[PDB]
Amino acid sequence: VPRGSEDKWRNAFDHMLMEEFEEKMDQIEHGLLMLSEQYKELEKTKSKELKEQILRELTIAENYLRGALKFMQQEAKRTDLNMFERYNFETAVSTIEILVKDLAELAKKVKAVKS
Amino acid sequence: GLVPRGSEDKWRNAFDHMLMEEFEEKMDQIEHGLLMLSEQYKELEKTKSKELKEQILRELTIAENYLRGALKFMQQEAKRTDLNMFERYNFETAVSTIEILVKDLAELAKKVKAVK
Repeated sequence: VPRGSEDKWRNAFDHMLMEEFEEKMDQIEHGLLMLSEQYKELEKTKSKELKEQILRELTIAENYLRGALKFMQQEAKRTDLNMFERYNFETAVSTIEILVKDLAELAKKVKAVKS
Repeated sequence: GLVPRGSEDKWRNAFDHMLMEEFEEKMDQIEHGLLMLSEQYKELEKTKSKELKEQILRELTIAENYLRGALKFMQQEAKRTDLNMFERYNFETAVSTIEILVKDLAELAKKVKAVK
């Protein structure tokens, strides 16, 4: 890929990694949606085990997302990015930030269940 | 909430399971990419193309950054206080696998930089 293109991934690892990130992102979103459903069950049952297990899964997703965030922020700062690339890294950052926010919202709710 | 906290033979957490499968796939991909870059290093040896050299370095640098991140992450998971045997085995193996890949990357980088 010429260094001069502005409309594509110029590096093969960049493309491969975005692609790994996006799949991971949709999976996490889906897991969060499943945990929301489980929070609704928790609301009714008050099961200490469900509560604990939801908290554990939220903590692992959070850790992973904090890791991806750090990685993507750094990539966004690169000095050699074309517009396409910088856009993509910046959008990944925002997407992670929203997911982290949603996790933390759900965590608050779960902790608040009186089991 | 399903898997009992006393299982020793399986992932007890859904996100652990999900991310680890996703990690193994990625490792194989990175391995294949390193293999492709080695091939390209051989071409570089003959042609001495500055652009090929620069591009291989760039890709190596991106793969290294990603692998050092994954290494930090996996080391940390391996230090969890609540792991069963199956989980610890998996995290610890992931850590070793990442280390080997990082070493291979760095070896390839040395060779590339040495192309005049």
